[PDB]
Amino acid sequence: MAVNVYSTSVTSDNLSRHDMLAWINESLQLNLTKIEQLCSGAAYCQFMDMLFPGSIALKKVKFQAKLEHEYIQNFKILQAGFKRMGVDKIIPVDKLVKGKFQDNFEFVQWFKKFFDANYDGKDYDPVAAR
Repeated sequence: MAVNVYSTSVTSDNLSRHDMLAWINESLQLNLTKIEQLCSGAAYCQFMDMLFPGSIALKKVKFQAKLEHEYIQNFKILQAGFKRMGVDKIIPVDKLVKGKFQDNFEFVQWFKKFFDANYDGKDYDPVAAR
């Protein structure tokens, strides 16, 4: 079971958008230019596999999703991973999939704290995983 992160948890400082995109892009070998591109759910799905290999149905993830309904499919895969791992955060899927900056940036700030609380340092080939 995962370590949960709450608003009352003591965590590292929030990241700038620049540093947050650097973390995503460097860790997953991606080239996101905007935080709202996290609306597809695919990066979160991959980060869950990196934290807990086998927690996510990676073969079902649509890594090249461009339509809101596909984003929803990816987020349902993420939700199933959260449930498997005892993660009690409610993901605001309906909001995130709209692809707006503020909601997407709020969730990723939480997600990065969740990631930092659970990451074991393992090597991970995010390209080979896709």
